[PDB]
Amino acid sequence: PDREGWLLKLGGGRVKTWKRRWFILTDNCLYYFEYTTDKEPRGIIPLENLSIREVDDPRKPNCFELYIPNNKGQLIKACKTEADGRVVEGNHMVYRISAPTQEEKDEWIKSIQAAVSVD
Ligand SMILES: O=P(O)(O)O[C@@H]1[C@H](O)[C@H](O)[C@@H](OP(=O)(O)O)[C@H](OP(=O)(O)O)[C@H]1O
Repeated sequence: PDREGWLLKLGGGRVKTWKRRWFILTDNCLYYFEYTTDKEPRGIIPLENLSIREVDDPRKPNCFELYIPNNKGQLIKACKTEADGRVVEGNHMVYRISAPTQEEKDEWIKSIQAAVSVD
């Protein structure tokens, strides 16, 4: 992988809460898993056509967002796995993510910008 680590992700549904997932950036794609050894990703977020921005959040530190610029209301193309094994579409307009430190946030941002620009 180009980068891996624990990050908190905000949900995309009615009651949006933060969950800690193991994220792996590789192949112009951002994956996340429940455990570091899980063979299959719980979520797949292709980075094509996505941009990244810093954001401030009232509850969690060190945040950034993946989003579609000038978005006319479209969801980000992604997959997500439910409890029963079902592969479904992601429900997100944005992915808001929180890193443990400012240094980790900066390093994830540089890594993600390097992936999308050249692919
Ligand atoms: O129980 P709810 O209220 O429907 O909330 C969902 C629940 O927290 C899932 O665990 C989470 O998926 P992951 O385990 O894959 O992180 C999902 O994130 P999502 O909106 O990004 O799919 C939430 O929407």
